[PDB]
Amino acid sequence: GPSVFLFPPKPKDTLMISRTPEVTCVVVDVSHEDPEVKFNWYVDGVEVHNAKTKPREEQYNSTYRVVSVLTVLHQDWLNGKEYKCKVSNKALPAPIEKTISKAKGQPREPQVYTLPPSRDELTENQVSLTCLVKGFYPSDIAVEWESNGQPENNYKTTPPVLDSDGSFFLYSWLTVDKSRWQQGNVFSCSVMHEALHNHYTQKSLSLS
Amino acid sequence: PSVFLFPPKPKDTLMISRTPEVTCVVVDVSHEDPEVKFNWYVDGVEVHNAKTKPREEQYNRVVSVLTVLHQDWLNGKEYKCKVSNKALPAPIEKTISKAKGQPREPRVYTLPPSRDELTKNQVSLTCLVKGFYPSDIAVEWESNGQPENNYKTTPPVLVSDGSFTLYSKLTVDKSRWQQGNVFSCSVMHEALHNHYTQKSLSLS
Ligand SMILES: *[C@@H]1O[C@H](CO[C@@H]2O[C@@H](C)[C@@H](O)[C@@H](O)[C@@H]2O)[C@@H](O[C@@H]2O[C@H](CO)[C@@H](O[C@@H]3O[C@H](CO[C@H]4O[C@H](CO)[C@@H](O)[C@H](O)[C@@H]4O[C@@H]4O[C@H](CO)[C@@H](O)[C@H](O)[C@H]4NC(C)=O)[C@@H](O)[C@H](O[C@H]4O[C@H](CO)[C@@H](O)[C@H](O)[C@@H]4O[C@@H]4O[C@H](CO)[C@@H](O)[C@H](O)[C@H]4NC(C)=O)[C@@H]3O)[C@H](O)[C@H]2NC(C)=O)[C@H](O)[C@H]1NC(C)=O
Ligand SMILES: *[C@@H]1O[C@H](CO[C@@H]2O[C@@H](C)[C@@H](O)[C@@H](O)[C@@H]2O)[C@@H](O[C@@H]2O[C@H](CO)[C@@H](O[C@@H]3O[C@H](CO[C@H]4O[C@H](CO)[C@@H](O)[C@H](O)[C@@H]4O[C@@H]4O[C@H](CO)[C@@H](O)[C@H](O)[C@H]4NC(C)=O)[C@@H](O)[C@H](O[C@H]4O[C@H](CO)[C@@H](O)[C@H](O)[C@@H]4O[C@@H]4O[C@H](CO)[C@@H](O)[C@H](O)[C@H]4NC(C)=O)[C@@H]3O)[C@H](O)[C@H]2NC(C)=O)[C@H](O)[C@H]1NC(C)=O
Repeated sequence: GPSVFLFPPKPKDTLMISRTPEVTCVVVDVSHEDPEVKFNWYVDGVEVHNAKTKPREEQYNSTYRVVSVLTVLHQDWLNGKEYKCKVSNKALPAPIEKTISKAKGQPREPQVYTLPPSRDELTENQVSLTCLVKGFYPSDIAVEWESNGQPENNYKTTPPVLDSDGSFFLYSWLTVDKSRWQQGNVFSCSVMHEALHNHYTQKSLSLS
Repeated sequence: PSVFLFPPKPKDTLMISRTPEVTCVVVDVSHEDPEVKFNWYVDGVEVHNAKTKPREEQYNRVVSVLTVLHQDWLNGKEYKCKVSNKALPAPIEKTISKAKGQPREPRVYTLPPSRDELTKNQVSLTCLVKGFYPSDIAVEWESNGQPENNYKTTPPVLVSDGSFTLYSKLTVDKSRWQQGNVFSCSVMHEALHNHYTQKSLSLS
C-alpha cells in the first residue's frame, strides 16, 4: 500500500533569514484504484491550512507520488515545534501520521579552529587552508569562507560526521595559490549554527 | 523483485592476500514463487563460481557473493548480475564496476592542533587526504608501532577537478600529545606505490 516519508528543512534554510525552510510530506506507491490522497497538517497539534499540495504524478513504476509542502516559521522550527503530516487514502486501514521536528538532543555549540597548510604542502603551487568545526549539536550548520572582507566561492565542506561524544564535526577548506597565502592575506571561516550567540561566529587565518 | 549489486571493500581490492567480492542482493521475491537463480557475467562471459548464501527470510533476501579477480576489478571489468524470477517481464540485470578513468594518487598531509585548541583537554590531530581518484580508499592511524582507534574520518568529497578529498581526525589527550609521542596517518589507495603511504606528526 501507500507509504509516507516526511522530510525536514534544508540546514541553510533553517539558519538563513532570507531563505524558506519547508517540511515536505511525500506519499508513494499510490494505486490506480485508490488514487486520492488527503493531507492534514498540524503544528504542535493545531491544524493549519496553508500548506501547498502538489497534484498526483504518475511515476515510471506505474504508481502515483503525491507531495505536500508546509512552510515552517524559522523561530518555530528552532523552538522545537512539531510538524505532523496526516495522510488519508482508501487503500489504507487507517490514516498514516508522521511527525518531525528539530533534533531532540541537547544543543551544543561549535568550536571553530583554523589550520594553516601543512609544511610539506608549502612546496606546491597551491595550498589548503583548513577549518575544523567541532562538537556541535544538532548537525544543522552552515560554513562559508571570506578573504579580505569578501565572500570566497571556491571552498568545500565535508558533511557533518557523528563523533563519539554524540556531537558532530566537519572540515571545510579553501584551496589557494601559494603566492596569495604567502603575501599575508587574511582568510576567515564563518559558521552559522543555532547554538552560537547570534547563530554566528567567525575565526581567522593568516600567515604567521 | 528488484536487484542491488554491491562492490568490494577497498582493502580487499588492494591486498593480494585478501578476497575481494561483489554481492548480488534481491529484495522483494514473491512467495507465490520464491524461486530465483543467478547468471553472473564478466565482460560478456558467464561464470559459475558464484556462491549463494544460506537464504533467510525476514518479517515483511537471496544473495550471491561473487569473488572477483584483483586485476579484473582494478581494470574496471564489468560485473553483471543477472536475476531470473517469474514476477519479471524480462530477467533483469545490474552491472557494477570500479569508477572509470586514470587513477590519481592522494596527497597526504599531516596537520597539528590549532593553537586555540591547545587550551582544551583533548586535541585534534588532522590528516588531509587530497586529490585522489577513484574515491575507494582506507585511512588509519597508528602510534608507536600500534593501531590507534579513537579517530573518525569524513566521507570523500568531490572537488572541482573530479577527484576527491577527505579529512581524518584523531583525538588524543593534550598531555599525551604534549609528551612528544609520534602519530601516524596511513592511507591505502590503488594509485599509491605499493598502495600505501604514511605521514607522521609529533610535537615540534
Ligand atoms: C516508484 O517510484 C518511487 C521512486 O521515484 C522515482 O521513480 C522511480 C520509478 C525510480 O525512478 C526511482 O529511482 C525514482 O526515485 C519510489 O518511491 C521511493 O520510495 C522509496 C521507499 O520505497 C523512498 O525511499 C526513501 O528515501 C528516503 C530518502 O529519500 C530522499 O533521498 C532520495 C535519494 O536517495 C530521494 O530520491 C528522495 O526524493 C528523498 O530526497 C529528498 O527529498 C526531499 C523532499 O523532496 C528533499 O527535501 C530532500 O532534500 C531530498 N534529499 C535528497 C538527498 O535529495 C529515505 O530516507 C527513506 O528511508 C528511510 O525510511 C524507511 C522506514 O523507516 C526505510 O525505507 C529506510 O530504512 C529509512 O529508514 C529511516 O531511517 C532514518 C534515519 O534518520 C530515520 O530518520 C527514519 O525515521 C527511518 N524511517 C523512516 C520511515 O523514515 C527511504 O529510503 C524514496 O524516497 C521514494 N522516492 C521518491 C522520489 O519519493 C517508489 O517506491 C517506487 N515504487 C516501487 C514499488 O518501486
Ligand atoms: C522488506 O524488507 C527488506 C529488508 O530490509 C532491511 O531489513 C528490514 C527488516 C528492514 O530493516 C529494512 O528497513 C532493511 O532495509 C527490504 O530491503 C531493502 O530494500 C531497499 C529498497 O527496497 C534497499 O535500499 C537500497 O539500499 C542501498 C544501500 O544498501 C546498503 O545499506 C543498507 C542500509 O540502507 C543496508 O541495509 C544494505 O544491506 C546495504 O548494505 C551493504 O550491503 C552489502 C552486501 O552485504 C555490503 O557489502 C555492504 O557493506 C553494505 N553497506 C553498508 C554501508 O552496510 C542503497 O544503495 C539504495 O539506494 C540506491 O537505490 C535507491 C533506489 O534504487 C536510489 O534511490 C538511491 O539513489 C540509490 O540508487 C543508486 O544511485 C546511484 C547514484 O544516484 C547510482 O549509481 C546507482 O546505480 C543507483 N541504484 C539504482 C538501483 O538505481 C537503497 O537505499 C535496501 O538495500 C534493502 N535492504 C535489504 C537488507 O534487503 C525490502 O525493501 C522490504 N520490502 C518491502 C516490500 O517493504
